[PDB]
Amino acid sequence: PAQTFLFQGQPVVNRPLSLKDQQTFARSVGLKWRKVGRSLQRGCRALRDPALDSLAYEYEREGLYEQAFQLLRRFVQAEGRRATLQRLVEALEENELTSLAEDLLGLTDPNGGLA
Ligand SMILES: *[C@@H]1O[C@H](CO)[C@@H](O)[C@H](O)[C@H]1NC(C)=O
Repeated sequence: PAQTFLFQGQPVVNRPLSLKDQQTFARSVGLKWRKVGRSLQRGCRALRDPALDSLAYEYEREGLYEQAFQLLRRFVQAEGRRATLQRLVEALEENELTSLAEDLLGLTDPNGGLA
């Protein structure tokens, strides 16, 4: 993976997903975890069908927060250090979650508008 990438025309540092990234994602995406998973399926064989249905079977009854957290756990389990901030941010941008992407990248003004 590259050490940097371009986001919104801005250079940002890449890294493996962090615990903080996973918590922030799980706190925010809700039902959109499935659409983000669909985006991640394209570059992650281990998330291809029926893996998202398996995740739902195992965790839907534990709630929306836990399902989203477990999506990223499976991504990291499969890809290791190649499960990067860049790949997650790209999936978020595709799925109309740019504010969340900015949060992960540290670009969000903490005292800005409510998202
Ligand atoms: C993914 O798409 C397939 C085909 O429509 C569907 O059967 C499956 O339940 C979907 N998995 C989800 C939405 O988690």
